[PDB]
Amino acid sequence: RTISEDILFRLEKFGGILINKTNFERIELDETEAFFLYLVQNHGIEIATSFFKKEIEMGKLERALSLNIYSDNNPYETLQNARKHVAKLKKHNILSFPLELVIYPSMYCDLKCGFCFLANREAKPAKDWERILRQAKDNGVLSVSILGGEPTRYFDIDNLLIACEELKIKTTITTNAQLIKKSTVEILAKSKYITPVLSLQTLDSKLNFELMGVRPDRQIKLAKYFNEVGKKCRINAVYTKQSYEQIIELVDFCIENKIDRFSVANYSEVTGYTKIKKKYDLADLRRLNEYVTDYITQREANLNFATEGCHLFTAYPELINNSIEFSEFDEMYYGCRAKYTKMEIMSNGDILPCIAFLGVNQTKQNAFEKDLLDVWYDDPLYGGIRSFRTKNSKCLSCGLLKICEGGCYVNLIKEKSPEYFRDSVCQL
Ligand code: SF4
Ligand code: SF4
Ligand code: SF4
Repeated sequence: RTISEDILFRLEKFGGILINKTNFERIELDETEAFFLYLVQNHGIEIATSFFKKEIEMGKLERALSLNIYSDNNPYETLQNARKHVAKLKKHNILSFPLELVIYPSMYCDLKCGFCFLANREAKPAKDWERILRQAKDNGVLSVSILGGEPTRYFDIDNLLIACEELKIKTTITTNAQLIKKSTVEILAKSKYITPVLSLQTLDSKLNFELMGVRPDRQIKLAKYFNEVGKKCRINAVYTKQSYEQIIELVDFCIENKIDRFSVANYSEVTGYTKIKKKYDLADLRRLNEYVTDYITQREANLNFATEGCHLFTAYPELINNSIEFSEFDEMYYGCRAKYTKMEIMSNGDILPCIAFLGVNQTKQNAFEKDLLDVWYDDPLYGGIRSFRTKNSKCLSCGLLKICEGGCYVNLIKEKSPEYFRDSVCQL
């Protein structure tokens, strides 16, 4: 009788964290509760009760016990390892492990969209990626995102997908649904942990062809299929040139076919990689989200909708009252994810804090040769972005400084004086 498989538990520099692998609700644990539950996980609730006996009498474990995180299924040196680990995290002052691992088994894509900066990139077997997958699993990764490139075009994709299902890792795969094999679709429809995400900009045939170079027919078909087989599905769109009418048009489609979740990502140009010109900014993206959410609730639709992108909080001057006190975890969870909450691995094995680091000319460590935990500790790229601090007047007066530090790190280092330059994305 230990901790539920549906729950993620990790030791952190401030004790520990609990996260639902479904509801995604979270609770910050202290050192006592963290060590208690760490034993509850490795030696059952009984042996855990033996230790901390005085604590239970002092109500120090009252809250921990009241949690519904338990299921059915040398403790001294196990407790020592816990203490050594927590101390090391305090030393490096980093989070335990990324919560999101993004993998790019292949960079090749059958399409070449204009809002894409990974188009035309032109691979290792799933056996290797399986090894990398185990490290993430055993180190406490919350979810794995499979991208590219068209991952359904990755030859060993079926094996990779199976490995994810077997390792019991919450996983998503993003596809254009153009040339996906029948074997691949079957694995997804019967999968319990893997969730497909469909790249679809609009139902309008003409516009989508301009944006993706294809009609939306095959994405629409695959979306309708999963609703039949009862498999959860998601739609992903980049806010480029769509009008509000074409957006709501796609909202209804998700409502009709019971799409699990619909996301609209902000669009960021990349000089020399993206052909399409940016029409809307983060302010416009906010108005859109406020528009869609009303339409969905005004129709009483159970559609999980959201907007996505970095520095989206810059479009809400209402907040940032300079009174925002962030918890030790929130201070590293919100904002730039490249710092503490995510990792990205390229097709050649190169490890990156973010995909944006691709265009950065600095040596990277290889995942097919070094351990993900070792890199997570001593990597120059992570240390660079983790330790960076802005000296901008407006930023230093800003409430969100800790999670932003004057905008996206990758953009700032390109400037003459990164420490003083504020990203144009923010106009506050
Ligand atoms: S389908 Fe996805 S990866 Fe392929 S070109 Fe378009 S955006 Fe880029
Ligand atoms: S480095 Fe830039 S693009 Fe990457 S997550 Fe952080 S803020 Fe966003
Ligand atoms: S760039 Fe500076 S002012 Fe703008 S949101 Fe980030 S820290 Fe606050």
